[PDB]
Amino acid sequence: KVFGRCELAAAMKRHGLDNYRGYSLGNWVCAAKFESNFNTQATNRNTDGSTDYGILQINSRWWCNDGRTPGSRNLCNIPCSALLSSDITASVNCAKKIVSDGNGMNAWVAWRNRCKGTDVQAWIRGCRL
Ligand SMILES: CC(=O)N[C@@H]1[C@@H](O)[C@H](O[C@@H]2O[C@H](CO)[C@@H](O[C@@H]3O[C@H](CO)[C@@H](O[C@@H]4O[C@H](CO)[C@@H](O)[C@H](O)[C@H]4NC(C)=O)[C@H](O)[C@H]3NC(C)=O)[C@H](O)[C@H]2NC(C)=O)[C@@H](CO)O[C@H]1O
Ligand SMILES: [Cl-]
Ligand SMILES: [Cl-]
Ligand SMILES: [Cl-]
Ligand SMILES: [Cl-]
Ligand code: NA
Repeated sequence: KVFGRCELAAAMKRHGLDNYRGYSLGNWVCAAKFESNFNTQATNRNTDGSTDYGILQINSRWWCNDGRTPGSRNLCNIPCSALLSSDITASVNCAKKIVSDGNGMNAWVAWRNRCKGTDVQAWIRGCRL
């Protein structure tokens, strides 16, 4: 599924991501935009053999099991394919664990390089919410 911008904002807010660990909703929408272009089916391979999955590009080295990232963790206790669902529940629940693990949203490289410090509230402009 390719979410619309306000559609994703609403879903993220409903699932409790707005101001989760102090990160306002626009931060999360911006992160999803540049991680996946709002596409729940996005996958990308990393150089260490891991893969990033879904709307928030969650990485199999740490967070989910894909069966082909040897020596990795599965800290969200979920198959990585569950992070590709049209329903973002699993991705949000896992993202909450990620952003709580010490580095905040710096876990998302696209957030750090493209969202951090910018006018992220613009990402929810026009949305009812
Ligand atoms: C080439 C490139 O940059 N590719 C990007 C992917 O790397 C990235 O997916 C992210 O992958 C990184 C690197 O593996 C990962 O970051 C690591 O996360 C772990 C777990 O949180 C950190 O370990 C914690 O460190 C803190 C602070 O020291 C400790 O307090 C805590 O105890 C540690 N936790 C554990 C379980 O040991 C690593 O420090 C951290 N490493 C680095 C270098 O930052 C991110 O979590 C991955 N992000 C996501 C969302 O999964 C991917 C993101 O979409 O983007 C690629 O481009
Ligand atoms: Cl957009
Ligand atoms: Cl594995
Ligand atoms: Cl980047
Ligand atoms: Cl915001
Ligand atoms: Na894994």
